[PDB]
Amino acid sequence: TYKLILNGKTLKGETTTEAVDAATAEKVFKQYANDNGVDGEWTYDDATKTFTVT
Repeated sequence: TYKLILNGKTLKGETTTEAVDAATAEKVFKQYANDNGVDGEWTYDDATKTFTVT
C-alpha cells in the first residue's frame, strides 16, 4: 500500500493503492491526478512509502 498526498488549492486529500513496485503505483496515481484535474510536483519518501503532489 503506497499513499498519495494531494496538496492543491481547490482540492485537498489523500488516497492509497496496493502495487508491486513504486513505478507501478506512480502510474496509477498519475492517472488519478490527471482525472481529477490536479497537476503539480511529485515527491516520494521511501521510509513511509508516500508520494506527494503540489
